Amino acid sequence: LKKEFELSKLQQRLGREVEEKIKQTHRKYLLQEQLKIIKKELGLEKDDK
Amino acid sequence: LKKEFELSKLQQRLGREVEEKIKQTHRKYLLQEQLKIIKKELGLEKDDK
Repeated sequence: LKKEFELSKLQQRLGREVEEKIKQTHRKYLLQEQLKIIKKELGLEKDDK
Repeated sequence: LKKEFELSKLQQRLGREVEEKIKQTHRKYLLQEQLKIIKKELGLEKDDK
C-alpha cells in the first residue's frame, strides 16, 4: 500500500505544481493585461486601415 | 490506559523500526519505481508518420 502511496503523493505534488504553474502564468497575464489597458486607456488614436 | 498505550506504543515502535529498515532500501529503488511508472503507464503510440 505504501509503495502505491509514495507514487500517489508524488503525483499529487506534481499535479499541483503543473496546475499552479498554469495559474502563475495566467494570473500574471491578467496583471500585464491590466498594465497594458492602463498604458492605453488615455485618449489616443487607433492605428488601422 | 498505561498498558494499552504501551501495547500500541511497542507495536508502533517495533513497526517504526521495521519502517526504518525498509527505509534502508535505497532511494535508487524508489527512482527505479518511478522508472517503472515511465515504462508501465501508457501503451499504444497512435499516429505513426
